Amino acid sequence: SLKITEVKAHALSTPIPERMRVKLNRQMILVEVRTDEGVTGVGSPSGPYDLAVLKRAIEDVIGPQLIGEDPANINYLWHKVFHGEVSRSVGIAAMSGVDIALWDLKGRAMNQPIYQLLGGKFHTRGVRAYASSIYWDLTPDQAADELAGWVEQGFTAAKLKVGRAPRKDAANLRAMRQRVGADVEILVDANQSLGRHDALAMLRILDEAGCYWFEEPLSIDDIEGHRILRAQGTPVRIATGENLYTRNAFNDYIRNDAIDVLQADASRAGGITEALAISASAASAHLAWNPHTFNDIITVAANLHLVAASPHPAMFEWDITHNDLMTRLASYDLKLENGLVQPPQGPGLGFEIDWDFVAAHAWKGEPA
Amino acid sequence: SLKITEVKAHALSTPIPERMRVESGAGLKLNRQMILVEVRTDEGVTGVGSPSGPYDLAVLKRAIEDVIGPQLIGEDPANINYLWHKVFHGEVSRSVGIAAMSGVDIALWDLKGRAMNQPIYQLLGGKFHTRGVRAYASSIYWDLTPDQAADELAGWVEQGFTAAKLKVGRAPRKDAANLRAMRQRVGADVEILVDANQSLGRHDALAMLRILDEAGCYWFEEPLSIDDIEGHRILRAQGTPVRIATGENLYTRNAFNDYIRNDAIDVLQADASRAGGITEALAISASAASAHLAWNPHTFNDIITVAANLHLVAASPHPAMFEWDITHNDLMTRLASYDLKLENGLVQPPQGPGLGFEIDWDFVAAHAWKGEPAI
Ligand SMILES: O=C(O)CCC(=O)C(=O)O
Ligand SMILES: [Mg+2]
Ligand SMILES: [Mg+2]
Repeated sequence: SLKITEVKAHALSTPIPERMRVKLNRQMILVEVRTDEGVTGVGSPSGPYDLAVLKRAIEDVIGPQLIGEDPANINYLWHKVFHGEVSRSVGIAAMSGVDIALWDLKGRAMNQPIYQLLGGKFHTRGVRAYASSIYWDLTPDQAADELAGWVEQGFTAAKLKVGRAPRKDAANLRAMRQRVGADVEILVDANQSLGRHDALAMLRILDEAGCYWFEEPLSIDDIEGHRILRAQGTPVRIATGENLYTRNAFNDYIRNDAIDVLQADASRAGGITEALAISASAASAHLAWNPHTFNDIITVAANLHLVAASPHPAMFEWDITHNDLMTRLASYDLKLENGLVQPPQGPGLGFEIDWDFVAAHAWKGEPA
Repeated sequence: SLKITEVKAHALSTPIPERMRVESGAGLKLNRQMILVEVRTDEGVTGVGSPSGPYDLAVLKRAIEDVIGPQLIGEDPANINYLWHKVFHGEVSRSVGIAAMSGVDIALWDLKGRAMNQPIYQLLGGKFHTRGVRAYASSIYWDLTPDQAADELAGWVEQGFTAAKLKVGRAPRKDAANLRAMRQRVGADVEILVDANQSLGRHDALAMLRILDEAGCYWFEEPLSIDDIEGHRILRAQGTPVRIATGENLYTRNAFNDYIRNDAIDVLQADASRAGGITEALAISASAASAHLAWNPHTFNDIITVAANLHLVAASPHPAMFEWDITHNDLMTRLASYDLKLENGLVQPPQGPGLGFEIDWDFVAAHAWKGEPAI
């Protein structure tokens, strides 16, 4: 029986090189939960959110509610904190990072990867990944080149940011499909930038180009607009969720027949604990859960252990942008085999932290 | 035009003299705490706000000064609508983020009213409730005995209150006994409100509702977890004369819309200092009115949160049921030159510019936070 002695939040911030910027810094909080017997777990509450707000929430609001507690009771602790002080968002985010750390700690205590605790792999072969993402302000040829580039590197799917210039978005999509043919999935992300009627015009283009999904087509507040898009009955999936923070917001999408793909992120929506609940509610409704994963290798890994164990058709976000928090933080890297990735096979999240890298990038006050 | 030069968040803390344990969780209530937001301009016109509480003072100070602040420095403060959306859609989007915005928005409205030398309610179309706003005493603690509960209610009625709120849900047999004794002591003219603080499941709430109906209670506040909209609809669907109320812990129009869409609410209790400022409270109030429901805000933290809500209530066409925190609280009585004037069971908003009173800045300087938790 362990006891928690420390809850630490390490603020990290690395500037993005000039020629890469589409974006000032890749930031994260590396949560570290320590115990009296020396078993340690780590986590990440995603981002970008203010690092000092997160650090303060984790060490000084959540932390004291955990000191002295048996880390094994993750279910109890999640509910202790939720009905502790945070309730009376960045708070759910803060909770998520701690929750992941607790799951990592649990896997490490048992010497098992997280996915083994969750019933083992569903996707034994691996998980279909997509390249995230091809960004704004490209010509048709550049968009198609970058896509062909990802395919050549082994991806069978990629995402395109759209919504700033819909006529150009359409030109891009047509060049892309033409370049790669029908066997590559092309995903689209509008980041809430469209109203209902522009989204409907866009959906007709997506349908013609055979797009896999239309992500955040509208403001997250407009559930009815999402219902309208879904109601058009195209084979293009309506997707949202990276900016939703509760089951009792995802349920409102479900109840209203408003969504095809839930994108709840374990590092944002209440941890592995709540992501398990959100994933199951999606399954119950015969809808997909394909999480947003974009921040660092910890948020990616946390989501990947759940994805690998879930029966959902996989469409797994893999950040391909220049990001030291993806490639340098830990011993686990991208490895594609026939378009598929496999979760780390070590204990807990399944890899080791490069603590030299950690200390080298402590936050000094940088924004993003 | 003016330009914003500074956005400050004064963290304030005052010691609680009485020894009071928290409702549950072996700990004492140590300090009353607040952020006093201060927005300054190049021509020296200042506005103040409060993002309510209890929230972590460091979290709020950082969010106000270092996340919102930079987005406002240099901006014209007169364009509150533009700024609200510059902030909301620019940054604090991707809560305590909405809480931080709320305090800032209130300070912008205070700044505006002061710039124009007018109280906020005048900007909002002037008074609807010209004679005053009906207040209730908040709140009678639950664990009391029937005669102790009835005595507190008698006591508030004697002070001139026409309505009071009782905490319930922790021991429904006691709750039931308290209400029978209360309704006995004062009769039928006094409104009895009830607050369960989300402590009930659906079925116990349904049992409770029957007793509230019997005692002719005005509303049933936070009968259930704020995440159980369907449960609230079920309670409302029983068709009793008891209003289903919630909202002090909801922070967006969207959450309130969800309740409305689902026939789940009678009284929205969005707090201007929590739910997105006077700006968003205006929108939430109008939505209540459009659906023929009431908006009676939660107001409980300090005189600024109270005054911000009261300016809006006074200009609004809802039947008034205005929360007056009756506990010992220096942030209610010593922060500013304005106080409770109950006359015929009614309050009036402050008559000065903006929020309508002056801050006691000596009090502020003397009560600077130094790291202590509220609990
Ligand atoms: O803190 C208290 O006792 C009152 C909180 C509450 O539920 C209210 O003011 O409505
Ligand atoms: Mg996205
Ligand atoms: Mg209440």
